[PDB]
Amino acid sequence: STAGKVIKCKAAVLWELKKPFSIEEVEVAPPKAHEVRIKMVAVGICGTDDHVVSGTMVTPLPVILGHEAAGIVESVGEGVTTVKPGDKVIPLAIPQCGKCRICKNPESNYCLKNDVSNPQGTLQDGTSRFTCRRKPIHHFLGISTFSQYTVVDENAVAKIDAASPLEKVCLIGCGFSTGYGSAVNVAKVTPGSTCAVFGLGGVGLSAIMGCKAAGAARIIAVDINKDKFAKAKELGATECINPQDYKKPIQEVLKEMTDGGVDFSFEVIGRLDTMMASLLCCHEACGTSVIVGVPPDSQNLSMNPMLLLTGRTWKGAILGGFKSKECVPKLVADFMAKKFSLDALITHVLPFEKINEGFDLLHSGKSIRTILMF
Amino acid sequence: STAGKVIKCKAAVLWELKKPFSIEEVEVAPPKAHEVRIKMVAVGICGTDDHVVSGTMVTPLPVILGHEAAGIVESVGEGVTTVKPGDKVIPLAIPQCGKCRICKNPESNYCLKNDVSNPQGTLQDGTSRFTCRRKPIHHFLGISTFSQYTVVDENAVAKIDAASPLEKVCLIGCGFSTGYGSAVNVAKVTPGSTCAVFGLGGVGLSAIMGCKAAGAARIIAVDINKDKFAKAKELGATECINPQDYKKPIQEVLKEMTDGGVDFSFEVIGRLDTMMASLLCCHEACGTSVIVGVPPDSQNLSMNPMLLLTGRTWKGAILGGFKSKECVPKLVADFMAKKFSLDALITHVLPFEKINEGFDLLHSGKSIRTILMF
Ligand SMILES: NC(=O)c1ccc[n+]([C@@H]2O[C@H](COP(=O)([O-])OP(=O)(O)OC[C@H]3O[C@@H](n4cnc5c(N)ncnc54)[C@H](O)[C@@H]3O)[C@@H](O)[C@H]2O)c1
Ligand SMILES: NC(=O)c1ccc[n+]([C@@H]2O[C@H](COP(=O)([O-])OP(=O)(O)OC[C@H]3O[C@@H](n4cnc5c(N)ncnc54)[C@H](O)[C@@H]3O)[C@@H](O)[C@H]2O)c1
Ligand SMILES: [Zn+2]
Ligand SMILES: [Zn+2]
Ligand SMILES: [Zn+2]
Ligand SMILES: [Zn+2]
Repeated sequence: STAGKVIKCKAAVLWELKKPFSIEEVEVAPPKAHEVRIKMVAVGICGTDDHVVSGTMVTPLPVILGHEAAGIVESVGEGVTTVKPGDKVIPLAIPQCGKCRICKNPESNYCLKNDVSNPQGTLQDGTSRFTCRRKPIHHFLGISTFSQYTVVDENAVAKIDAASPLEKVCLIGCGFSTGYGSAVNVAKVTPGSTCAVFGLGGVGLSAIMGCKAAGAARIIAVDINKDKFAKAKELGATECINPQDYKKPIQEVLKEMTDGGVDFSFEVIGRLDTMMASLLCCHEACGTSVIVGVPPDSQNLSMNPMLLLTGRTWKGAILGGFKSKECVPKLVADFMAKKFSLDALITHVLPFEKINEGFDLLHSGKSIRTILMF
Repeated sequence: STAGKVIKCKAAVLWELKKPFSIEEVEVAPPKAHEVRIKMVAVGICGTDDHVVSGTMVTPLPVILGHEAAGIVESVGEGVTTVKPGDKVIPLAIPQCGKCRICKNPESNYCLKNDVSNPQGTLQDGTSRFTCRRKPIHHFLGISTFSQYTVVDENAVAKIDAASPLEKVCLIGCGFSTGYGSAVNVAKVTPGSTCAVFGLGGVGLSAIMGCKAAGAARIIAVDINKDKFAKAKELGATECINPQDYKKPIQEVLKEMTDGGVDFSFEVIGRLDTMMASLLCCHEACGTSVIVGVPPDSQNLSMNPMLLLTGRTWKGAILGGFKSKECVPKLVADFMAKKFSLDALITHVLPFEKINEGFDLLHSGKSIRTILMF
């Protein structure tokens, strides 16, 4: 008898920047018209959540983060039609209202209802459903999945296969889809081409997978943490190199081993230097570089337009260019059909309450993707 | 009678920066192995030529500029097979050696024998054929066409139709091709799309032509010089706007008149502010911005990677992505077949000796393209 009533559960709240998550008792208000309340089951730790912690990604505080999750619908608000109580769903970091210029554009996914452009830390109606210590807590990416119970908007949640292993498919909510899509959709890696992926975390590795599926001949993985090279090779990388083992700049290294540069480069870290390096390593006359990593807020790049005049294409994308609510269930369907494996990405599992340990694991470089089970 | 002997003629020499061309007598050495000596007939004044004069584009001085021309082959050096004495030809500012990684890549045109990346001011063998005041004069883009006679490398000259009107087709050597190609090949303007073209010079207007040819629904021409608007509209622009007539940034203006941005934006001026505004005016989620205009040397752009993260493609090209030796004769064939008209581009004609007047016309904005006849 929770429907229509305020739920009292636990969530990881971030009260201040650069501090540990505080597991506290919060209050989830029941879903409003066209909103959905979800009981979380599993949530992965993505670099993006870390960025907000470090103040790298600006978003209102206090807030409950988390965005790469999967759970069960507890209760539906007035007017919901796409999902109902008991449904296995994956909340979406980028929604699909289906009524905006972009949603109606078959080749784009950055819906206007997104809370990325101008982070408000609220649901689409401009209000919050969270309270903790008699104070309203903000939402994150409209979904806030670092909670046992979360109220999202109907267009920011996809109904998925009822037989879906929620502890694995949560990764399709952000990580896997982003990396894989970046290579398939965005870059459109062509068969026999040479690729370079900077960053071997969950998203980067997925990107190598995408490059492999796309039929790339050479897939060079780049990372300062050599302990990630094993997984890289496993997932499709033909060779892994470390920037620190070289005297010359990494881009000059990549150009040397590839006759002037790769056909496609990806930056899946979130740093300006590596974004410049990635762009610089693709051939000046035919290269395509894709920015996947999210850089620190307000830091700007300094670039010479001649880098593009010669013949390069520089582009970016969120969620790998997949229209969220529409493609997510399709990707889940593909997973259940043995199209791809997510096991390699998952290295650690921990109960939600040990959330801070998951972030420690990320900072140490021992983990790729850690799943928090509620 | 001139074959194998040094020819003495007149050329427009630039001895110093920010100074007038000095019409002096020069010595053109006969063509060496795989070289072609051409008697010029007509040459157009392109903004790139002006850039070198102002020191905005760095290249070795003293130098003989000119790169958008047409003439007749006077003689060929040992081993030439592609052209011969008496043939109408167009020298190529970007050669097509046909033996480099890029010449072999059917989708790229920036051949390695180009003298843009690391300007030497010499022919491909690293030497020069020009002497003036008993001093070695440098070449420009390997063709140096502001001279009655010039020696170029075989791979930097294309044989064209014998009936080709040289006083018009010279624009196909740089101006027209660059603008048209940017719209067709590079950007790949789609039918029913909305474009924005910054810069209504000969190159920008050709871009507009390309957009109309590609099937764009809306074509917004931007320029500070309103006297260009008539030609812009004549060539295909649906509307013309001047940045100076508004209070807010031109990109904010364009985004407002196009529901958030254009599908394709083109910068054909050569300034950092317009390159940033052009990128900004295309839709954040589906926009494609092409850099056509060459910015001042060493000046760097300051840009937030987030502008691409949302879903924008940024790219650039030289010669509109056309493989020079290959495509040039094809475009000439297209012209002879009435596929397109060049007349509109040509606003003034002057004899070679009055070269400085041409640059005066440019600086005043009364001219689009001025053709110097030898
Ligand atoms: N475009 C998107 O929609 C989208 C989606 C999800 C995540 N992201 C972003 O993608 C980026 C990567 O995410 P992640 O989840 O894979 O996180 P992650 O922290 O686990 O991976 C970072 C990886 O980069 C490596 N690395 C760090 N500095 C390096 C350097 N200087 N040179 C080479 N390698 C270095 C680290 O060792 C680690 O392997 C982050 O910025 C995240 O915010 C973007
Ligand atoms: N990529 C290439 O291969 C290639 C080839 C040829 C030329 N170009 C470059 O393209 C650019 C255009 O060449 P062009 O021959 O057509 O030059 P142009 O001087 O004839 O025209 C420049 C145009 O831009 C307009 N303009 C100048 N400042 C402006 C501003 N602040 N806002 C709006 N409009 C402004 C001028 O009024 C003029 O109409 C130059 O940089 C030239 O070097 C590039
Ligand atoms: Zn939408
Ligand atoms: Zn994420
Ligand atoms: Zn030019
Ligand atoms: Zn070549």
